[PDB]
Amino acid sequence: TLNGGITDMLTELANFEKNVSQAIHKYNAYRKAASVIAKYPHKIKSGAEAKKLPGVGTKILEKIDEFLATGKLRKLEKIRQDDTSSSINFLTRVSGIGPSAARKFVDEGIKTLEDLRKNEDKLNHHQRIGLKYFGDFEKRIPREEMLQMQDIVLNEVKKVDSEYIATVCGSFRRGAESSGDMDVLLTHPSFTSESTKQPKLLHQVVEQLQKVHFITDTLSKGETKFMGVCQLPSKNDEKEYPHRRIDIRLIPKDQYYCGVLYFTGSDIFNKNMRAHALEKGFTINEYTIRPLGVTGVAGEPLPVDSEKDIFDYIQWKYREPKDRSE
DNA sequence: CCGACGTCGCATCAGC
DNA sequence: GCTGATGCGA
DNA sequence: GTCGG
Ligand SMILES: Nc1ccn([C@H]2C[C@H](O)[C@H](COP(=O)(O)OP(=O)(O)[C@@](F)(Cl)P(=O)(O)O)O2)c(=O)n1
Ligand SMILES: Nc1ccn([C@H]2C[C@H](O)[C@@H](COP(=O)(O)O)O2)c(=O)n1
Ligand SMILES: [Cl-]
Ligand SMILES: [Mg+2]
Ligand SMILES: [Mg+2]
Ligand code: NA
Ligand code: NA
Ligand code: NA
Repeated sequence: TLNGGITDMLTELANFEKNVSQAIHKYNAYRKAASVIAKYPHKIKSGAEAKKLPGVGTKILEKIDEFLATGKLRKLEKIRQDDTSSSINFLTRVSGIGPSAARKFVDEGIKTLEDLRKNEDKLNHHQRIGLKYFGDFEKRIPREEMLQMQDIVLNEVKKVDSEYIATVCGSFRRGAESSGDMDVLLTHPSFTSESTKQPKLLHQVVEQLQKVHFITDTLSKGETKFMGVCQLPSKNDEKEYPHRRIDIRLIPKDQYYCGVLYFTGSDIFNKNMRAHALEKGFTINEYTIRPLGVTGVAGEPLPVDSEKDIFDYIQWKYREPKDRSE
């Protein structure tokens, strides 16, 4: 990409701040600057040129000048050499190991893939499954495989109850040619913002997908969110497909547009859009858009009849999902 | 200068 | 058990 | 780390 060296550098800094420094606002700031630079349609010639973009300030402009001049950033050259940061950054690549657990594992002398496998009983359930599929979860999913997965999920959901609607969101809904995982939004007319007239609505779908051996493992599961593992079936003599991460979110049916806006993302798009909502006097979550009083307290939910209704409230022109890959 | 930075589900733990 | 952080994830 | 009041 046009500015890929710069955006990779800022992403690596973002990850350092999240995983090692445990500085969540610096993580978000670096990711915001990387995103706005990734969409900038010119090859950046200087830090000052980048500083014009919102989210790029003085410090990143200086790093961009060092990176343009040398092809490298000394700050990151040193981070790469620090064994503690190297260890923590590896360990946090296991699903379920976050910055806190990674640093505690390092204190205990658990710092390598071999150390983790030797100490499975020091892992919670999520982490144990993250370790099992460590290699698989860094592989990307071709859209062609996403389409096969979509067919299975949609048809199995229809067999449980033809009134379910499952919608694949995430980068797939933004039209990406490959995805890191599969995100499924689920609705049923029995579950609305006003009542839950039938229990186990998510459970029944999960159990059906386990029954046909599509869902293979569970990371976490509650009444409205499933986080787990799935796998396409392979044909005779074929090597098996990698196991994939799957997330299923059951959303009140009358709140589908706020739910599908949220689950379509990207994550940075959502942060930018919700931050703009706040500046406009609204707050948006996956359920509603509500006004803010002078209070600072959220009012009653506003009527939403399309994704574009949400954009309208905050005075944004509509952006199709394919234009939300921030 | 400096307060705010998106919003929330599930797992886990501490305190009572 | 309940409640309220905290961690980790979407 | 950046921004806006
Ligand atoms: N911090 C987050 C993370 C996710 N999300 C929402 C938006 C996003 O599209 C996301 C789906 O989560 P995921 O991490 O799978 O993000 P994707 O957009 O699907 C992806 F592009 Cl990173 P992919 O999963 O395809 O690699 O849920 C969010 O709002 N905030
Ligand atoms: N998972 C879903 C997807 C769509 N829908 C409903 C919301 C709208 O009334 C209707 C329109 O379909 P679509 O917008 O997906 O073209 O589908 C739902 O209730 N649950
Ligand atoms: Cl709400
Ligand atoms: Mg995804
Ligand atoms: Mg602000
Ligand atoms: Na700027
Ligand atoms: Na992790
Ligand atoms: Na996901």
